[PDB]
Amino acid sequence: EKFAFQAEVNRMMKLIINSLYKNKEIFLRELISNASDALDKIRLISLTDENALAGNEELTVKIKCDKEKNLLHVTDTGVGMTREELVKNLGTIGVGFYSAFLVADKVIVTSKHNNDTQHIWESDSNEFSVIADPRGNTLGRGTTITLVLKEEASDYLELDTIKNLVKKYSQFINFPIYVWSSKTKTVWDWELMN
Ligand SMILES: Nc1ncnc2c1ncn2[C@@H]1O[C@H](COP(=O)(O)OP(=O)(O)O)[C@@H](O)[C@H]1O
Ligand SMILES: [Mg+2]
Repeated sequence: EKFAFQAEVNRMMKLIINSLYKNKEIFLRELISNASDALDKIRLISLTDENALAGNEELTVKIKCDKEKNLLHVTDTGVGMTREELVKNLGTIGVGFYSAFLVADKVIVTSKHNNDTQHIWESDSNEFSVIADPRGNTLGRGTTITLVLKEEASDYLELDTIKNLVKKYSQFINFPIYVWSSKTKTVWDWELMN
């Protein structure tokens, strides 16, 4: 259940944290980029596999802010990852996934792939672990990237910073990207960004 990062991964992380201190908001582009890629794979999978889109019927990317908990979630209904995939793809080696540590003290990755049960991968960057999601299969199919934001990144909880950023990066993504926001006597609901 517990693992150490490959030596190259530790170097990547430090290198990222050091050569990108200026453009931290880049993390959201990378994550939105990975969602889009996971959505292409299931889509390609659904060409020769009529069952492939069973666990979930939609192909989207939904982002929600949670202040009280200090969290930021990025969920896609792409191919998702198996337990073995979470361990190889996120523990061994275009900034990438680890750009998530530019704004987070902790990174959690919940993922459900058609060929396995929903798991959770977690890391504070000094090590990581994969466990079976005791909450069962709640995603259907896909991945949720949850970031435990650092103190200085708290401005990424404000729905306006997220929206401005999401629109820029949701420009070339051929999939609907929503942001759970509010309206005015104030109800919360998804808001398409692209
Ligand atoms: N949202 C996601 N859904 C499925 N797989 C993902 C997701 N995010 C990351 N991955 C996996 O992690 C791997 C490494 O991600 P990343 O660092 O962005 O490099 P890249 O996307 O260039 O391969 C991806 O190739 C993919 O296998
Ligand atoms: Mg990428």
